[PDB]
Amino acid sequence: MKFGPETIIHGDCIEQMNALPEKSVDLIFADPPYNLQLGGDLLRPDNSKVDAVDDHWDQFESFAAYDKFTREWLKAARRVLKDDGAIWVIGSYHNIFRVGVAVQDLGFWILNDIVWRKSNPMPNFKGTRFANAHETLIWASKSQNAKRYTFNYDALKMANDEVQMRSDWTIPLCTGEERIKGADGQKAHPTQKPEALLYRVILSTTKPGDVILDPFFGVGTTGAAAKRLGRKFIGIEREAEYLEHAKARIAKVVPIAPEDRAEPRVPFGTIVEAGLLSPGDTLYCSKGTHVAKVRPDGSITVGDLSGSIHKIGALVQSAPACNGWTYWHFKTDAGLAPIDVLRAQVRAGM
Amino acid sequence: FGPETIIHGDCIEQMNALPEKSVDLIFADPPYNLQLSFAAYDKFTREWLKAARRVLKDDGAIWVIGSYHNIFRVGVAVQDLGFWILNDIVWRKSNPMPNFKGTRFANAHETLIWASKSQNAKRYTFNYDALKMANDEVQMRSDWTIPLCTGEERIKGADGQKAHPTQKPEALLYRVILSTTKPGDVILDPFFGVGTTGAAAKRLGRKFIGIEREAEYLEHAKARIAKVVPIAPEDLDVMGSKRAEPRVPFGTIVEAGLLSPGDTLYCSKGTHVAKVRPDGSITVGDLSGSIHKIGALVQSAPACNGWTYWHFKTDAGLAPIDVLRAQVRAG
DNA sequence: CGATTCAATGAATCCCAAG
DNA sequence: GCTTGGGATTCATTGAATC
Ligand SMILES: Nc1ncnc2c1ncn2[C@@H]1O[C@H](C[C@@H](N)CC[C@H](N)C(=O)O)[C@@H](O)[C@H]1O
Ligand SMILES: Nc1ncnc2c1ncn2[C@@H]1O[C@H](C[C@@H](N)CC[C@H](N)C(=O)O)[C@@H](O)[C@H]1O
Repeated sequence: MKFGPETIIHGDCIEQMNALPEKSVDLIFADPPYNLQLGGDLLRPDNSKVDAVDDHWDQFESFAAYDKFTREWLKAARRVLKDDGAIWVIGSYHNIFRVGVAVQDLGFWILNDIVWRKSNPMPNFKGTRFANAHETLIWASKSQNAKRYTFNYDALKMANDEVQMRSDWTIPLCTGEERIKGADGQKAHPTQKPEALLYRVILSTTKPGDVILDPFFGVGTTGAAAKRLGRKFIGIEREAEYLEHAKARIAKVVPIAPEDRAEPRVPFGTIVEAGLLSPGDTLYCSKGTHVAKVRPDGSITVGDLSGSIHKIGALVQSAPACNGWTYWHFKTDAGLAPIDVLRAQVRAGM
Repeated sequence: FGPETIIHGDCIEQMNALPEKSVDLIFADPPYNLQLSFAAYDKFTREWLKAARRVLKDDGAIWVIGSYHNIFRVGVAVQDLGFWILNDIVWRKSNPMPNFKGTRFANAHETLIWASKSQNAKRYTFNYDALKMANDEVQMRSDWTIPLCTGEERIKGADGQKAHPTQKPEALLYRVILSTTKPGDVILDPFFGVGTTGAAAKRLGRKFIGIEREAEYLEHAKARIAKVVPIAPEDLDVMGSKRAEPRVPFGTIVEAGLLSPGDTLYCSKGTHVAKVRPDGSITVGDLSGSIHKIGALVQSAPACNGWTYWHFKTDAGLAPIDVLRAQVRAG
């Protein structure tokens, strides 16, 4: 009953949370199974198989079975949460809307939805959808009548900080050395979250010494980040082999003192989308002997051939490479000007 | 249907008046709160989505956009009513409004949901190659960076104030329409507002049907859409998918004369050789079949594209047989 | 050694036209 | 509607293998 700074519990999160005292934790971070509902095998363009999340703990018979599970552990989570505490839940489109409805139905007050913008997600291989390049976190206090939840706005110096105050966080996947390897040399856990995501949650909505509960502990990512930042934690996980890796990982964590951005692309298609050029407009060269027509997707046409400003600009000169930004010009009131001016105009607004 | 249709009234009553399976795409920006209780909003949400699904064609899709206040309500009703989510989209606002209150994170995004009408109707419009071109030749992702609707695009009312509190940017609808419709498709917007969907639809050569209950918003929408310069249809072409090129069976390459029975095909390294058959099959020793089944068998692969795998001898060296398919398509 | 080329992989609801 | 099989499809990053 008298826990230490690190507590790892083997069992089902509903049963184990119900055994904890009520109003006992300052923050809850939940990474529940998403119930991806995958049909079958997916192959990369080189015919190699994707190691998909097909584990038994992500299989649910239906939406209704997932909703009953969701409302059950959320109710147990709300019981052990302190009155001035908060909960974080993460998901993708497969589940985050069902989690969010259950969060609101149980009396939580959603303060923000936070987007985890993945810099290096697995792409869409067949060309059937947009690349699923993000996940969604929900940050909610225990009630809208709650006294005062924790939000370290003045401590983190977030006043007018254009990157900290944003509700979208650009963070890479958990790969490389941080990705814990199992006994077979492969990944130990299929859905391990990057520690950098947990750092932003912990440092913004907890104080040193606070108790963080993770009812889906996995390989102990919440615990490793809490211990490194001077927070106490309680982890619950059903799988014993994940807990073996979590215990060995956390024992190697050295607590630090917590007080201790790539260039974005500007596609030509964005300039046409913004209306700075219209589809059907004409692009000229420096002299005006070569012309191209703008298409709605940022491609351009010369004769019967179409393509990007760089491929077509290279074809119109019979040259290997070409920088279409400096080669193509658009008519203004003062004559021809390179489309690179419009690229700098959109770039300055980003 | 008509290129431009604007209807004054309630979206549930009006959508029920339309014929079934008549619209290709639905874009919905519902109000956050119901009347200017979650139970009331959930019933309203379930009613207009159910009415929208009936009007949608079997191969159509729906877009909804909201904030954290209501998007979970809408997302659950979308899934529950039989829609199948393809993506949720994050509109990252390039220039978000600053939040100096210091109590929450600054609202720098909104969420969109793109879903086909049902799960097993997997034929839906998605112009993958056009959007890849639009994203500098890397495939378009679920995170979109688009500025807020500001400047002269923000429709002003009398006395100079903003006319609509939740007017969406045209560039956002431009990417929606560019990606999930074709020229000629009809787009239904049951929450028209000041006509953002219509202005973008008219620009890209799409029909639209707008429904809005406030007459003051419809006067602004009509005047705004009238000033939209429509792009000529010959300028609405985008990059196409190779899945829609005229199929040239390999049996036609042999019957034409570009390859003869007895010719040998090679892999990239030249270690896998196959002989051409009269009917278009190829043989590797005792194995015989199509250029795709044999190409996969000779390298122990589940699948293979024989057009890029097999090569025929030319004056410059090994050239893929896809070169010969291009010659047939050139004529 | 450094520079250049391969190989691997990540929460994924991932084909579609012809008969 | 179903089945069949042609043939289309990948981004960022890490770390080893090769030159
Ligand atoms: N009912 C349950 N009680 C406890 N743990 C569960 C239960 N159901 C699923 N789990 C586990 O929850 C974990 C879900 C993971 N997404 C968590 C990974 C964790 N965030 C990490 O970074 O390592 C899986 O390891 C499941 O085994
Ligand atoms: N029941 C209803 N039927 C039709 N329109 C409604 C209804 N309820 C609210 N509306 C309107 O729907 C609009 C919701 C807006 N968010 C849409 C704005 C629109 N996307 C724009 O860019 O202008 C508001 O103008 C509402 O007045």
